[PDB]
Formats: sequence, structure tokens, C-alpha cells
Amino acid sequence: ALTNAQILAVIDSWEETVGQFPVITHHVPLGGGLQGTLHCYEIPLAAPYGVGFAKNGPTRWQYKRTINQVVHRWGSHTVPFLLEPDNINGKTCTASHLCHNTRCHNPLHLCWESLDDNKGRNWCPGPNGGCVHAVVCLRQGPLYGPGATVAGPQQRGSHFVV
Amino acid sequence: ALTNAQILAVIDSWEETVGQFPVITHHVPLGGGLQGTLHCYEIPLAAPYGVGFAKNGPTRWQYKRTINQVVHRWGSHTVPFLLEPDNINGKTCTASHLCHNTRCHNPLHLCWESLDDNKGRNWCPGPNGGCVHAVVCLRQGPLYGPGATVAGPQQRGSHFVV
DNA sequence: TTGACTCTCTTAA
DNA sequence: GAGAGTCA
DNA sequence: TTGACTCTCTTAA
DNA sequence: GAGAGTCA
Ligand SMILES: [Mg+2]
Ligand SMILES: [Mg+2]
Ligand SMILES: [Zn+2]
Ligand SMILES: [Zn+2]
Ligand SMILES: [Zn+2]
Ligand SMILES: [Zn+2]
Repeated sequence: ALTNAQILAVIDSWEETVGQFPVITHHVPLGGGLQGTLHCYEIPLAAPYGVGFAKNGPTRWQYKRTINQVVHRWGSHTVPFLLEPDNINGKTCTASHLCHNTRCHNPLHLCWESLDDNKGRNWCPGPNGGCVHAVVCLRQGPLYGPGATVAGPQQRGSHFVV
Repeated sequence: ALTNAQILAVIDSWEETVGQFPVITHHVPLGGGLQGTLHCYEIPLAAPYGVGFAKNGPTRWQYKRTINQVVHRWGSHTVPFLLEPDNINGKTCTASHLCHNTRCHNPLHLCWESLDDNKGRNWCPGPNGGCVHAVVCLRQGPLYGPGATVAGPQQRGSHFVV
């Protein structure tokens, strides 16, 4: 809601509920042939999810609170960032999973950045393989690697140069 | 169905027409602080585009040829790959710009790969900065870099561990 | 047979 | 990656 | 008030 | 990143 006190109250209640989600250990590639360990706080697969939480899509949830008799609702991962600018360089700020685990609501696994920055973490070599993200990755992106390209650049005639 | 010879004829007419597009010299980052040069063959901004070409979206075009009274149409960047497999690992193959220049139709700037592989090239450090793509990038991805993350992982209480 | 428009769709964040 | 409505 | 569902939308490849 | 329709 409008007041900083009301916003802090929302964040604290969210943290308390999410803090009771099951903690699931995930071992992850860091890059550079190294492995690390993350502790994700995972929202349940089916109702009930926790006080204030409801599922609006296969892997989408919302957090809802009644303030001054009004219902206020947010994307379930956006709540840690309610005091931050909601845009940057004219681009919408999004909740971005450093653990690449959508059910996880651990705020120590979330950052707040453009959708492009968010997406790009999928291909990052990781914190021990050359990550240059200023807010550092927690793991190598799941899509990092050589790819599976079917056909490379080619021409039949002699009309083109690189 | 079009024969292999007929498909080759389509590819040849496409190359003939694209080869007459304006050729634009672009200086590009290669990674590792080096600069290189790419020569893009750019479809015009407005009609007419060239024999067989028409715009179906702001940055989408199609190539059309009529053979034995039947109209055939393809995405304008897909024609170089008409003799290639059209899927891999259960994923549809897409035209992927190594020059990241959508108007460019230079087949030496295109590869044929999954949409995930395609997208991921946007963040690649480049052929002189650590690219691991098996079909190597021609340049550093336009979105490579530290990013512009607004807020990092954080908690107000002590409910969480990383 | 061809050009120049029109429309909607896919994917995974 | 999002917002919002329908019911109980 | 709170829970459990429903729907469509945004972005940039 | 795509496929397909209309009109002359
Ligand atoms: Mg993400
Ligand atoms: Mg691309
Ligand atoms: Zn997590
Ligand atoms: Zn990173
Ligand atoms: Zn090009
Ligand atoms: Zn690359």
C-alpha cells in the first residue's frame, strides 16, 4: 500500500510466510568445472500455498493483502522490491531468479532487473566461469554451452562476403 | 512437392536478388576489446524490397515464388536452409542472425538453430572474448556486459540462507 | 504470377 | 516475465 | 477477509 | 522468431 510502513509490513509478512516454505537443496554448476550449493525456499505444488498466496498460472503466483479494507495484489516474486524503482532506462523491472527455479521465493536468490538482463542470465558461464554481471550470478545458466546448430553460414554462389 | 532441383533454383534466385541489396559496412565488437567488420546485405526499409519479397511485419519479411501454378512462401531468412533438417532435439529450427541485424539477408551472416540457441547469442562475449558456440559467433552479442540490475538479493530479517 | 498490404501465431523469460 | 476477474 | 480458481497480457528473439 | 489471406 501507499505508506513505507505499510510496504515494510507487506515485505515482512511475505518473508515470514516464504520463510516457512520447504527448503530444498540444489547442487549447481558454477562454471570453471566447479559446483556449489543453493537452498531454495519452494512454494508448494498445489493449494494451499501459504497465507496470502494463490496460483494464477502453471508457474505464476500472486501475493495478496487487505490494507485499509482494500485488496492489494502483486506478482509473488516482486514483493522484496516494492521500494525500488519499477523501471530502468525506460524498461520494466522484473523479478529475476538467480537460481533459475521459478517455485523458489528465496529473496537471496532474486534480483530486480530488466527482462533482457533476466533472460540473459540463462546463458551466463557462471560465477566461476567468467560471469560479468554486476549483480553476480549464483550459478552457470542452464542454457550455457556450445548449442546444437543444424547448419552454419553458407552460400551457393559468389555474391556474398562476411 | 518441390524437387531438390526446384529447391536449389529457389535458393539461387533468392541469392541473386539478395546479393543486389545495399551492402552496408558495420564495425562491430568481437570481444576481448577487438573490433571487426561485417558487411550486411540489408533489405530496404519500404516497398519495393526486391523481386519476390514482401513485408509481413515491422521487421518480418517473406519470400514468394510460384512454381507450376502453385504459390510457395517462406520466411525471408529461412530460404538458405531449405535443404536442411527443420528441427533438432525436438525444437524447431530458426534463422539466427550472427550479425544481429534483422534487415540483413546475407546468408554468410545466418545460421539455423533452436530459438534458445538463437536468443542466447545476444549475450555471447564474442569470437575473441570467449565464445563457445560450436558454430562460432561473428561478433560479441549486443546485450553482453555487466547489465543494469536495479536491486540485488536481499532480506529484511534472518529467515533465509543462500 | 506478382506486389503490397492485411491478420494472427510461437517461445520462454 | 506480468495484470486482473469470478466465485465461495 | 482469505482462498482457489479463471482469463489474457508483455517482450524480443 | 513464424504461417497464412485479400485484392488487383
Ligand atoms: Mg530468469
Ligand atoms: Mg537472433
Ligand atoms: Zn532458489
Ligand atoms: Zn552472470
Ligand atoms: Zn548481416
Ligand atoms: Zn558465441
